[PDB]
Amino acid sequence: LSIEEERFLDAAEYGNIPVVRKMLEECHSLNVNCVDYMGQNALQLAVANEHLEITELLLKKENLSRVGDALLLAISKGYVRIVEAILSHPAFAEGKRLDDFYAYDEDGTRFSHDVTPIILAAHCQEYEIVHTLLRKGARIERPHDYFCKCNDCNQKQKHDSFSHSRSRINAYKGLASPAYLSLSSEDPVMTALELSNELAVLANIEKEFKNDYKKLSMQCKDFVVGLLDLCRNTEEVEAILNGDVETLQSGDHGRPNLSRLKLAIKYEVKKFVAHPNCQQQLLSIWYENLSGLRQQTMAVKFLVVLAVAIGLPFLALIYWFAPCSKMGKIMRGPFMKFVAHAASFTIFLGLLVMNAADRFE
Amino acid sequence: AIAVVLSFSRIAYILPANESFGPLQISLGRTVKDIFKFMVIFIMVFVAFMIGMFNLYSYYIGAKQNEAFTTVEESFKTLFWAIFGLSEVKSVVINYNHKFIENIGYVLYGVYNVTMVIVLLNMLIAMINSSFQEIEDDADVEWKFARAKLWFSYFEEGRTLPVPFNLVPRQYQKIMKRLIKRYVLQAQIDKESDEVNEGELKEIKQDISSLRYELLEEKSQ
Amino acid sequence: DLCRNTEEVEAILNGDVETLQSGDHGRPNLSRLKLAIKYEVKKFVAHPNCQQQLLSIWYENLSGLRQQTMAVKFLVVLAVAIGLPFLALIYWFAPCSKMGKIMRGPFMKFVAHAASFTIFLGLLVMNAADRFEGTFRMKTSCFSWMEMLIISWVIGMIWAECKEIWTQGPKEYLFELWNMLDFGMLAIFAASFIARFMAFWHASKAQSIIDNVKYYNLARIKWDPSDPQIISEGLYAIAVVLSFSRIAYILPANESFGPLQISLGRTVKDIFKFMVIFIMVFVAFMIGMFNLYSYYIGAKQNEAFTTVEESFKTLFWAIFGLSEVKSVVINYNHKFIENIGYVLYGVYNVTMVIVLLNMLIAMINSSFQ
Amino acid sequence: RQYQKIMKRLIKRYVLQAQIDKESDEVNEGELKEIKQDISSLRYELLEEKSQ
Ligand SMILES: CC(C)CCC[C@@H](C)[C@H]1CC[C@H]2[C@@H]3CC=C4C[C@@H](OC(=O)CCC(=O)O)CC[C@]4(C)[C@H]3CC[C@]12C
Ligand SMILES: CC(C)CCC[C@@H](C)[C@H]1CC[C@H]2[C@@H]3CC=C4C[C@@H](OC(=O)CCC(=O)O)CC[C@]4(C)[C@H]3CC[C@]12C
Ligand SMILES: CC(C)CCC[C@@H](C)[C@H]1CC[C@H]2[C@@H]3CC=C4C[C@@H](OC(=O)CCC(=O)O)CC[C@]4(C)[C@H]3CC[C@]12C
Ligand SMILES: CC(C)CCC[C@@H](C)[C@H]1CC[C@H]2[C@@H]3CC=C4C[C@@H](OC(=O)CCC(=O)O)CC[C@]4(C)[C@H]3CC[C@]12C
Ligand SMILES: CC(C)CCC[C@@H](C)[C@H]1CC[C@H]2[C@@H]3CC=C4C[C@@H](OC(=O)CCC(=O)O)CC[C@]4(C)[C@H]3CC[C@]12C
Ligand SMILES: C[C@@H]1C[C@H](C)CN(C(=O)c2csc(Nc3ccc4c(c3)OCO4)n2)C1
Ligand SMILES: C[C@@H]1C[C@H](C)CN(C(=O)c2csc(Nc3ccc4c(c3)OCO4)n2)C1
Ligand SMILES: [Ca+2]
Ligand SMILES: [Ca+2]
Ligand SMILES: [Ca+2]
Ligand SMILES: [Ca+2]
Ligand SMILES: [Zn+2]
Repeated sequence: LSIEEERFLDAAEYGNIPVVRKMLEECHSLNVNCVDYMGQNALQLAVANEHLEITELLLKKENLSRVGDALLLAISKGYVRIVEAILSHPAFAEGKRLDDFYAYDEDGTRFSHDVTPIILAAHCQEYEIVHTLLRKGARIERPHDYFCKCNDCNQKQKHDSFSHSRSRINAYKGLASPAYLSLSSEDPVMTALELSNELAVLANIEKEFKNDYKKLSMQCKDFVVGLLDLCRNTEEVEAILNGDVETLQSGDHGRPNLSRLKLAIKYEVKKFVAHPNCQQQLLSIWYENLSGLRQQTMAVKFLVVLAVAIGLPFLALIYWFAPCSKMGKIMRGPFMKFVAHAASFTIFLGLLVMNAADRFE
Repeated sequence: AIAVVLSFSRIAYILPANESFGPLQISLGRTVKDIFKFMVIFIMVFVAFMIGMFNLYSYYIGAKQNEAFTTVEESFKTLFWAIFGLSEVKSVVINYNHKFIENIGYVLYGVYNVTMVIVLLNMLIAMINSSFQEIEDDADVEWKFARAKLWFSYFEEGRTLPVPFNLVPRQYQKIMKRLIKRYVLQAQIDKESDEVNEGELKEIKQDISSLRYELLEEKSQ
Repeated sequence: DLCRNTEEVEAILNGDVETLQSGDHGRPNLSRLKLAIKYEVKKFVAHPNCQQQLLSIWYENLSGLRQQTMAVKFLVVLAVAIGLPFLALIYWFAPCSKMGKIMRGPFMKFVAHAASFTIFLGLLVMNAADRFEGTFRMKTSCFSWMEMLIISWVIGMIWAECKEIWTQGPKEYLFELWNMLDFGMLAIFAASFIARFMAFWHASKAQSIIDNVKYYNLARIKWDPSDPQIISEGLYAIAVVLSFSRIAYILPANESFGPLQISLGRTVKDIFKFMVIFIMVFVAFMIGMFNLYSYYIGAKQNEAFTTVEESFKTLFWAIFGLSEVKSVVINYNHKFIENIGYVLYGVYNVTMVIVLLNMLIAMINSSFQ
Repeated sequence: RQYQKIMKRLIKRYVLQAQIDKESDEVNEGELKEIKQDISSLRYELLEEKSQ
């Protein structure tokens, strides 16, 4: 293997900085792009074993191949310092972000050909790298609808029809990553809910990729739930659960504009609503005027239901004559409405029972 | 009578509100889909045996001691009540001398009972247990969501009267920035809360290797 | 799992497309998939990469039919059942056509066979149309048009099986549950038809003669116990039961009830393993009870434990609770044997209903996990 | 030929993925010890060089 080249690769792989530096300075005939038994050159080995000084020394060398693959490998393994060092290479002067540039050998690429550095960083959930790439304008392309009929999508479908679905699912996996959701959009909760809804919709259409799309929607739901979990005071809780209280008008005289909660229920998040932070607000809304009735026992509430069943005609009579009153405002409470409907159903069942009073015995 | 039965069936609407019987009702309800899925095959086997027994005993309308397998309706009724053990064995005996058809009916009825009471019912029990395991895995959260839906059904300002008497007539941007920063920090900590794996440890071994090479080179000079 | 584009997927699933010739006008030479199925890999085929190719092969010309709902496919099956004679007529006259090429698709073949089976089941149901609501041997023995259609269907099924056993070989064709049950059902159907034909032959000879003729004019109340008509009716009933048992062949295709059927079927082996011991204990108690009550043939209130057949029947129906307790009482003064029988019957019930059945339930749960 | 190229590519990819999945295993006592002995040998070498 041209024992000089084998020694150079051996030094590069195991961080022998002085030997690789002396060879880069004094050889003048060493093949820099020579590969080992696995087709990995010095740069790929140095990136793989996380050697920063060797990486910088090789980057200063020109005509160095496998630089895009080196960046991709560094991103996939974290290595934030190495990623930043590679990004300073002239090939990435804000122009190569998001062919044959990312190939790791003569034939093929290390990852899927559609996986750009931003998509790979989102997949691996490297917050520093995702933030860096976003600052450099890297964006995931938000693939088109499943039934899109445009020329580009049609050509992609008729060409391979299997790389197309894989590219679509990779783009969605990048979009649905918590890191990209948190660092990309200005309204991460709303965007996460919308993306979860879209992925849930697409889960039914594609039978083969049903598990993957459901998993991505679950990731979006997990992001929303975790974002809710970190709230500490009622202001943050309202911001997460309700949204922008300035642009959104008040739901009622004292309601917190539950529009986003309705949207979350419609999207079957199932855990952004069941969270205790949402549970306390929902309970507070449930008992608007019955502040002291919350601490009563179950028997007390059963007695209240029976009393409402007894006095339902009186409540109906006083509702029309007095719209606003000490009792009238209480009756408008959601819990009082539920109790009234339940008591009405109890009265109906009692009427059904007593309709056959002539033959009980 | 049927409407009274359905009205009392409607009583389960408000039971999710109670904490004592809400999650229990949700857990029982999540099994009904699997029960229906099994009942499809149950009805298939039922139709099989019903048509077989009806074709066997169609001619002996008067020879039979009872009218169990004379008509399609009677065969359906007899095989349905055989599930609960309310159908006797005398529904196979024939007053005529022919023991061939009587023993064929005995064998078919025994096979039906073995398939239904022993095999199918036990497999239904196993299916219900297997479903109820994963149902219990997430019972609390599902009950919470159901109760939230029940609350949101009443949060609207539209209906106030019951069924009787019904007939008559910026800062937000700051908070989001703060919460996103907090989430980034917490996600990084939770990632740090993962177990070390071979690759991670190797990256450290290569550090020491490069450090050794640098130090030995400096010592040589 | 590592394949990314369709070229790699074909290379892994099919092999060398150059050395291997094309399977058909557009088939990917599924020889390696056949080898993988024969070797019971069970996961190289169930992988989504293989699943997408198999689905694409499944719908060759029905590109738009994949996105239809289950109700739409059921309607398609019903329409194919209605139009099967038209499809058969157009297959011979036009080998290649817009509809003819569609009919050659594997999914269309499966739908056609399923619809044919639905037609056969409907014929079986409607063969007894004379007594759905409720209810001279020459008239009885003659065949009807429905009977002739059923006979033709049975002959077609038998010939199809014969073709399969010829194209697979004795051993290959045999070791298969569907093949084993389809042979039994067809044999019983053929036996019923042969018995009916023998009865018709005797009736035809009696009518040709126009003593030896008085017997064939007797009513059903005075028929011979070994009459071919009775045997034919019993065999026909059992064959109908087996034909409806055959309906589970196409249920694996459905996603709703496929995995459920497979899961239930995987328990049958353990059920049989337990039933062996169940039958052992059953034989134990049956022989004990038969030896106990053999002598009191007339003293007993009923004939429950008088003979081996009666003891077997009583103990079998005791499993489902359909056997009473009066089968132990004896009209004689001897309470020793009566109480011995009471104790033995109680021990049998405790062993079967309580112990063995609950242990069977536990075994089924452990397997189903 | 084309099939040989595809097989070579897929085998290389499988080797890389298998190595990564092996790296995805938990560190165990033996593995960590091999690292401790590195530091030990490095310390001996450095102290010897300091002594000279
Ligand atoms: C009283 C007995 C003899 C007959 C009962 C028949 C009905 C009158 C029962 C059946 C179901 C009962 C209802 C089911 C449960 C509830 C929820 C309960 O509210 C709670 O569970 C407390 C927690 C909360 O309100 O948030 C109020 C009573 C109510 C409507 C019950 C009222 C009485 C009902 C209608
Ligand atoms: C699993 C399947 C596909 C195998 C085929 C099953 C049949 C060939 C078996 C099953 C039940 C058997 C029947 C059950 C018991 C009897 C009782 C027996 O009736 C008599 O005693 C004859 C009348 C007389 O006593 O004179 C006649 C044989 C017969 C019908 C048997 C004939 C053979 C049958 C139909
Ligand atoms: C896969 C298929 C093609 C197998 C077919 C097998 C049949 C050709 C054989 C097997 C069992 C035979 C049957 C066994 C029993 C009878 C009962 C027999 O009727 C009687 O018992 C009358 C006796 C009497 O009158 O005394 C009529 C012939 C038949 C149908 C036999 C006809 C020929 C059968 C159907
Ligand atoms: C209609 C009811 C009242 C009586 C039903 C009796 C038969 C006519 C049923 C019983 C089982 C049914 C079959 C079982 C399931 C299927 C598979 C089904 O195909 C699918 O599951 C869709 C997915 C796919 O085809 O790949 C097509 C209908 C079919 C043959 C069904 C056709 C109608 C069958 C034969
Ligand atoms: C676990 C095994 C190996 C232990 C042995 C069991 C037998 C020795 C036991 C079990 C049931 C017992 C029998 C059950 C009850 C009775 C009823 C009893 O009948 C009478 O009342 C006598 C008649 C009269 O009243 O004058 C006679 C004893 C006897 C047969 C018992 C005798 C002793 C038996 C056979
Ligand atoms: C999944 C569970 C299954 C059970 C039905 C109990 N389940 C309740 O929660 C429940 C409590 S009272 C009631 N009402 C009712 C009355 C008559 C009924 C009926 C329901 O179904 C058929 O006939 N249902 C749900
Ligand atoms: C493992 C499961 C056990 C059950 C039998 C249901 N199983 C089906 O999947 C099924 C649906 S219809 C049908 N046909 C049928 C009819 C009469 C039958 C019989 C089978 O076995 C004995 O008598 N079998 C398989
Ligand atoms: Ca780790
Ligand atoms: Ca390093
Ligand atoms: Ca076959
Ligand atoms: Ca390890
Ligand atoms: Zn497009």
